[PDB]
Amino acid sequence: GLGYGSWEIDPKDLTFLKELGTGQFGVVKYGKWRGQYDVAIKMIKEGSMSEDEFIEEAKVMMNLSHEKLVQLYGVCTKQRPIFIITEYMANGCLLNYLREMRHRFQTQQLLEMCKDVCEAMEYLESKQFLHRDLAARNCLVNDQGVVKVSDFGLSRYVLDDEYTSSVGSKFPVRWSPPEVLMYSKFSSKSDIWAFGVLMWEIYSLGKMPYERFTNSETAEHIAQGLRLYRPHLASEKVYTIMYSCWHEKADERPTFKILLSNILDVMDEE
Ligand SMILES: NC(=O)c1nnc2ccccc2c1N
Repeated sequence: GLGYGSWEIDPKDLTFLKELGTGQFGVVKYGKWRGQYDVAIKMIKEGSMSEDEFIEEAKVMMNLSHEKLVQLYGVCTKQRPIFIITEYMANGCLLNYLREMRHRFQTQQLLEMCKDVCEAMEYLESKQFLHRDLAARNCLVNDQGVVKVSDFGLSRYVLDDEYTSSVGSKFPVRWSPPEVLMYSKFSSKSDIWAFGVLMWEIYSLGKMPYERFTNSETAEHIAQGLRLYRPHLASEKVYTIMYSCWHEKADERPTFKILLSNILDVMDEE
């Protein structure tokens, strides 16, 4: 309506129901839009985000639509704090979900989670859109157990320098290829590397990558050509897939289309 662009949601249409959790931008709540439609409401902590830049990018993100990507519905702007309104994912963050041993996952379920993420990422790749911070902590799980990729591209708007410099205390060292660690070379192939680490997180039931090492030790390990090794729950074929994401030479790493084909092959074989 009148004072709202297509990317803008009227916060007055929101009913707040429950708190879901917190992230690096702050608190996330479950609510309803216009009394009926489930939404997640990300309340963006003051000073945490480059907001004008994010809002311009929201216009682009509005048009990214794929069943395995957490949908952006709009933004509540020109208020303090701003809200990001997204698809509601009732089972919360993938990392926490993996760590709950009650689920007693079959490896077929783990492979399906990898396929869900790979489909989202193949779509993003087809749009030349980098995630830039792919990891289990940035995947969500809905009430049907479907995994979807969340917060794609959002690291570009984070004002905390501890997160954004490869040297920073909060940079995702453990999800980064050598060329990112060494000279900040981001590309489709840094997303591919991260995807490999994510498969490792899934098959490891949410263990931290390089769990015995500091970030500094991890960077040394990786730069010296060494890698994560096979999670107990990963078959030889599944391990081959994740390991292919970690070629020292970025151009030798697969595309998400190729990874998707390889995952489907293993699903048919296993
Ligand atoms: N989109 C969602 O439904 C959602 N988004 N962000 C979260 C952060 C922490 C814990 C849970 C959630 C969550 N369920």
